[PDB]
Amino acid sequence: GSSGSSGRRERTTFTRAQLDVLEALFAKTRYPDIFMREEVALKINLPESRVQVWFKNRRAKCRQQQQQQQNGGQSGPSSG
Repeated sequence: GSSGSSGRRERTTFTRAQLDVLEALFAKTRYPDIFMREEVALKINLPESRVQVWFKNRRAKCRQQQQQQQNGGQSGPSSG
């Protein structure tokens, strides 16, 4: 039984303004410091969390892009 579940969010997707910055920091340093993260999260008006995430969700792509690296292999069946 839903209990409250109240509250209005701000935004779900990143805005050109937010990206332009986020990327700017990702292009200079993939692993920023607390000071850097705080600044942006405070500038782009976003929660330090979103910042840390975007960085992970974005970088994680390096793998989805047929990362040139031989490791081994594995199967991936489906369920019903």
